This record gives sequence, structure tokens and C-alpha cells, in this order.
Amino acid sequence: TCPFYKKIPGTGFTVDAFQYGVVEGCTAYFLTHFHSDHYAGLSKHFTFPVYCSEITGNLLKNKLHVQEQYIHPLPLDTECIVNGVKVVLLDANHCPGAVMILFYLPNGTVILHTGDFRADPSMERSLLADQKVHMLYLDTTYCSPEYTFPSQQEVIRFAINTAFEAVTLNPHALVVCGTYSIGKEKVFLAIADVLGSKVGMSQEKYKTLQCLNIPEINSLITTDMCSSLVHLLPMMQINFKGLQSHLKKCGGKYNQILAFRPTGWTHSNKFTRIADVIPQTKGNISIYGIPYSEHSSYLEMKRFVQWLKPQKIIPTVNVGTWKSRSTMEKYFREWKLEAGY
Ligand code: NI
Repeated sequence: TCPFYKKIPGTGFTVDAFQYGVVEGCTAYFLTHFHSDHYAGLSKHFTFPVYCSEITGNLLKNKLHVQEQYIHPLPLDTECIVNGVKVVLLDANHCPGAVMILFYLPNGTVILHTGDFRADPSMERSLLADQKVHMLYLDTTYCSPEYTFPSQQEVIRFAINTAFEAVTLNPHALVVCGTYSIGKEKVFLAIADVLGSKVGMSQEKYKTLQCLNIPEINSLITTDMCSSLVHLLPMMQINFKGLQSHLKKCGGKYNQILAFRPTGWTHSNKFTRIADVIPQTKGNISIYGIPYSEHSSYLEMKRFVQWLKPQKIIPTVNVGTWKSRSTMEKYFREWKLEAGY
């Protein structure tokens, strides 16, 4: 059965609620982004209205075969009317096509559902600036002060400089980047751009990228692995055995692999700066875990919430344990006392 924090009071709406069958009283299902914990349940057999971004709708149609007549894409930053209720989709700074959703309830209440997001000061100048928000359904993935990580721009500088140095020292080195979902495309696109290469990948992954409206994509990606010196592999294969096996398949073109695993947070964050990050090495294979996050750090989350000043916060992540829930509630009260709302 559908949990309460996926239901929007005073409407017929649910958010990211496709794995519970026919939800009682739901007239329109919203989908914030194309990540499997959120789309779980969707297919060609779905016959209710799904509301989403244009990019998410391309992925529903091509990857899951949802029929066109049930996909309702909405433009961003535009007031739209859905089953008699005004809504707005805003950029979530998560993966491609990911949105936050503002609902303007008929009784005067305003609700913001962040979906999954990486808070940023740029959000303080969207359509949020223009009215009060009463309730916030908040992505609390990293809601504890131990979660620090660098900006995306610092992480990409490290990756580009690392790859460019390695391949300039050894033109026979292959670079490999792990992936298992959409998101984090800058990692592999920035490395390919510095090296003067396209990114090579499976036909299934190429299909997924072609759904994303990324400009000049036919220029940056390919299925011809033999012409590429940056390869994308499933995340599961980014280990010494998987990589040794891949290097065999390349037929003596290469004699070294430099591989990247973009994780979210790892506890090497609490002791080490990005500049100081080192790989795991075995023989002619090196693996770098890089802290490229598409979720708010603690400080970024705190800043957003203290700017927005909601009357009530409903967490959507880490809600399954009493210890997690109690910890989160204590930070919310701190933020409110420090800021004065
Ligand atoms: Ni996500």
C-alpha cells in the first residue's frame, strides 16, 4: 500500500507511486525522474495519466514502452492546470529530466515536492521566490552534518586533469567510466572532450542517451567501441577482474586502464580533500572512486530550507527507522530556531 509521504492532500495526486497497483482516489500519477526506485511499476500496460518532464516522457515512451496517449509532458517554469489544480515543474539539479513540483491547492495551501534534488542558490531565483510554501516534501538522503562533498565543478576538474595526464604519458591507456542509471553524464563527456574522443558504449546505453535532449550529442557518443578511447561499462564491471577481461577484448590496442566510479558519498570524504584522492591499483589497472553527487550535501540542504521557511517538513528519504527519523526532526528544529521562522 502507498505510503502517506507519496500522497498530496486535497488532490487526486500521487508522486513516484507506481509500485502499489491502482491507488485508491488517484486521478493523476506524477513522476519526478527516471530512476528505478521511483518509476518501479510502469510499462506498456499502464493506462492512467502520467505527468512528467519532456525528457522523462521520452524515456517512458522509448525505454519502458508506455503508450503516448497516457504520457503528459509539461514544460518547465510554466503554470499549468491539471485536473483543476495549478502546478509548476522546476529543475531539480539531479539527473536529466528531473523536476521538483509546486502544487497550488484549491484551499490556498502551497506544497513543494523536491523529488530527488541537489539544492543550489540558483533555486532562490526561480518561481519559488514569488510566494509562500506551507509544506515541503524534502529529499533528505544526506541529512546529517558528516555528509560534505565538493562542488561538481571541482570533481570534474580533478577527473579531466587525471585522465589528460595519464593518456598523455601513455597514449595506449584506455579510460573506462562506470554507469548504471541516467545522471552524472558530465563525468564521461568532459573526459572525452579533453581527449578528443567520442564515448563508446552499448546500443542500450546509446538509446538511453539519445532520449535526453543534450545538445550536440551525436558529436560526443558512439556505439563503435573501436574508434573510441573512453568506454562506458556497467558499474558492476568496475573492478579488477571486470576490467582485466575488458582489456583482453580490446585486442592489444591498449596496455593500461584508468577507470572511474562516480559514487555519491564515501567516508574517505570525512578525512581527505578532492586534490588528495588516490586510486586503487593492481598491475596495469587503476580505479578512482570520485565523490560526484546529484543530491544535496547537508549544508546545501540546510541553506535551502532556511531560505524557503516552510511551515511543515515531510522527509521522503531515510524514513524507515526511528533513529533516522528522530535525527532528522532534531536538525529541522535546529534550523528553524537558528533562522527565526
Ligand atoms: Ni534519483
